Amino acid sequence: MLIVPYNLPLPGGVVPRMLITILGTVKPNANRIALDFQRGNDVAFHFNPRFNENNRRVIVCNTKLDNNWGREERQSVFPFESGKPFKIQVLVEPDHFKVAVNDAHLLQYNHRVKKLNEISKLGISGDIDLTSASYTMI
Ligand SMILES: CO[C@@H]1O[C@H](CO)[C@H](O)[C@H](OC(=O)c2ccc(C)cc2)[C@@H]1OC(=O)c1ccc(Cl)cc1[N+](=O)[O-]
Ligand SMILES: [Cl-]
Ligand SMILES: [Cl-]
Repeated sequence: MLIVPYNLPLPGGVVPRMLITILGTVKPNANRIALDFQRGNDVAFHFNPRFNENNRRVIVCNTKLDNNWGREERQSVFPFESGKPFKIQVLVEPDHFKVAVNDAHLLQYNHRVKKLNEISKLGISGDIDLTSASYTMI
């Protein structure tokens, strides 16, 4: 397993047609997972499965600019399960990030950070055993 939290450099930032694939297994009794696509200290796209927010499972998505979180976008479809292997695929499209989990479309997140080629790192954190993290151009 890779060491979490894990930084995946994205050389030259992201660009449409770039596919990021994360393979891992959720720990037992998980509380949270996070993917943070970063532009220096800013978070262009925060993808945050929460296993217990007032006894509900929810994925929260947001952007952090100058240390300030913005308006959350929330998804009640929740494909993750404590103890089970998952695949997250993040495809950069021209107007949004498109996210699929276990080969099923989950959500899309409109680009708030516009300088895509400056989103140069992906942080992977939370209650997972991380198997692999990679990218390819499709
Ligand atoms: C309002 O709360 C914030 O919302 C943001 C999204 O809008 C982030 O998700 C923040 O989290 C972190 O930036 C962050 C959190 C932990 C670390 C180890 C590093 C960074 C934080 O979320 C929680 O604290 C939170 C609030 C309620 C619940 Cl139930 C779960 C979470 N959470 O997953 O941390
Ligand atoms: Cl590692
Ligand atoms: Cl920008």
